[PDB]
Amino acid sequence: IVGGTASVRGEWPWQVTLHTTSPTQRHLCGGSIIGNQWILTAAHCFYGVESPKILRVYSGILNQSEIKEDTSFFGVQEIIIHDQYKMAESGYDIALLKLETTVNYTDSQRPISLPSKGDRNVIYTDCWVTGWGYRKLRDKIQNTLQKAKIPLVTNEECQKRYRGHKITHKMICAGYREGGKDACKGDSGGPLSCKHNEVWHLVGITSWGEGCAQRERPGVYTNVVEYVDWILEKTQ
Ligand SMILES: Cn1nccc1-c1cnn([C@H](CC2CC2)c2ccc(-c3c(-n4cnnn4)ccc(Cl)c3F)c[n+]2[O-])c1
Repeated sequence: IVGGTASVRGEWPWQVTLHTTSPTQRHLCGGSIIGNQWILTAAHCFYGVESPKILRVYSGILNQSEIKEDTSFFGVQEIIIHDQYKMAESGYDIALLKLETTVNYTDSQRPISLPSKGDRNVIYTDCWVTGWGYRKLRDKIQNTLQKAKIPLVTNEECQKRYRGHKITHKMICAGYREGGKDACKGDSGGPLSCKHNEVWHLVGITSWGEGCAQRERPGVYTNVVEYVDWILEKTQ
C-alpha cells in the first residue's frame, strides 16, 4: 500500500495473508474471508503455483513477523479460478480458495459480506484498500498490515486513463487524480472494502494498475458484485 498507515490488531479481520512455500516461504497475495471455508482472492496470484499443496492461509495476522514455524494456518483444499481468466488486465481476476477446515470466527478472523442484492446502484464513499504490499514500486513486503482510503472512479474515467485496455463493467477503479494512495506489489488478491450503513462489503479484489499511486492512473479491481452469482454457484 502506497500512502497508507499501519493498521491495528482486529481492524480488518477478513484480511488474510496467503503464503507460498516454494522454493521458500513468503507472502504471495492478500485475500478475504467470505465464508467459514472460503477465501476470495485474485486468480493472478496462482501464476506458477504448481498445486494447492504449497499454499498456506494465515488469518488473524497483523504483522508478518508473527508467523513462525508453529503458527497455525489453514491448508488449501482447492483453488477455483474463473474459467475465463487469462491475465489480470483482461479481467476475470477472481479465485476462490476452499480451505481444508472451517474457520471458527473470532474477533481476529471475521467474514466480510458480499455486495448485497438490491444495492446495485449504491454509491460507495467509504472504501479502503489494505495489505502488506510495497509502499512504492521498488520496495519490500511490509511487516504491518497497511490501510488507505481511496475514492472510487467511474468506469468512464477509468477507461480514459487506460486506453490500451478494455475496462469493463466487471472492473471497478479507485484512485486519486493526483495519485499518492494506491495498492502496490503484494496487495493483489486482498479486499477493496467499503462501508455502507455501517456494514462492510467486499466491493473489489485488488488486481492491477499502471505503476503504483501514479497521477491519473487508478488502481483496477475485480468488481465483486458482478461475480456474486459465480461465487454462490461455487460455494454451494
Ligand atoms: C508477492 N510479491 N512479493 C514481492 C513482490 C510481489 C508481487 C509483485 N507483483 N505482485 C502482484 C501480482 C503477482 C501476484 C501475482 C501485483 C501486481 C499488481 C499490483 C497492483 C499495482 N501495481 C502495479 N505495479 N505494481 N503494483 C497497482 C495497482 C493495483 Cl490495484 C495492483 F493490484 C499488485 N500486486 O500485488 C506481487
